Amino acid sequence: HIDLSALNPELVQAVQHVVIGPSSLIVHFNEVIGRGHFGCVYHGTLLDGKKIHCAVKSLNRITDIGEVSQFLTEGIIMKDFSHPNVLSLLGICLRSEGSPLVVLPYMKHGDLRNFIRNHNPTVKDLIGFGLQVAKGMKYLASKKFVHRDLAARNCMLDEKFTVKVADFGLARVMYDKEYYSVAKLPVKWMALESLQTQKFTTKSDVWSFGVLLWELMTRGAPPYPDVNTFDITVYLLQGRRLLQPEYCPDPLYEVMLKCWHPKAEMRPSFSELVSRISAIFSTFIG
Ligand SMILES: COc1cc2c(Oc3ccc(NC(=O)C4(C(=O)Nc5ccc(F)cc5)CC4)cc3F)ccnc2cc1OCCCN1CCOCC1
Repeated sequence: HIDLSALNPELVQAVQHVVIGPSSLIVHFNEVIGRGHFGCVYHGTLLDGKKIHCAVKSLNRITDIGEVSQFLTEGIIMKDFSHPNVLSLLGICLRSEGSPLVVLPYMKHGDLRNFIRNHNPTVKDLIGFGLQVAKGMKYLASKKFVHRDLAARNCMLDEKFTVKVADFGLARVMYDKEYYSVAKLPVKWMALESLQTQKFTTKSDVWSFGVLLWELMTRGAPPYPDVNTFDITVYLLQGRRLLQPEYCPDPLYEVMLKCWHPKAEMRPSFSELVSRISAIFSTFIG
């Protein structure tokens, strides 16, 4: 029962250009994919009559203008992302009654963190996943887009094992709650300057990317498990970094240390990371 007239008109216009008519979408409400504090994800079918399997993102409540606007804004930020390693938007379904729905292509293997924690990807496969993230990030950084929450939990994996960089945003699943701490920030993925200023850049996405490579090489271990969330800045400032994983090649560990350079301006670009990781990947048989 949303009132579009009370929302930002430029936002509503943007939503209308990617609109999905309520009749083209079948939402299977009994087929829940995920549940969170602010939103839920269901299986869906989008209709030449060809059926497209999709994921349908909804808000739990439609009473707050700020939450509704943020929800639509999240969907709109995605509309022009067109890259094999970035999650795309199928459209937004505005209904007469209930939450607007953000429609995403269905990702067979779910999120990358759950995938690597579950299958037996080789070390080359895991490095390949990192290279795919770096390509998706090289594309976003070229559009001057700052992610702010790069982590394996925000990367999706389709049926061809193609990694799609994404952000659950308001559809954040309840199991992910421990990784965010008081605004709720993903402190164990954040760069030192961002922990101190709460300001984000492509260079702070690079720090997060190094943490994501560590997640990959450990097959989804939680980073800094013995550090209290509010003490991470003190821990890092003692002169510490995540340790080299057993199956992490030395050149890949060196790349991680470069991603965590204390000076943001000295961290490698995503363009350099794609180049460096392509080379390391190529050394493995498969
Ligand atoms: C939780 O499980 C799943 C969630 C899925 C899904 O969820 C979302 C992901 C991202 C967004 N993002 C968004 O809503 C937004 C976004 O992504 N923006 C954005 C931001 C930055 C960027 F670079 C790109 C995109 C906020 C708009 C929204 C979603 F609803 C979308 C598609 N397929 C999914 C499949 C899932 O499991 C499949 C079943 C897996 N099983 C296999 C067998 O056993 C294991 C489990």
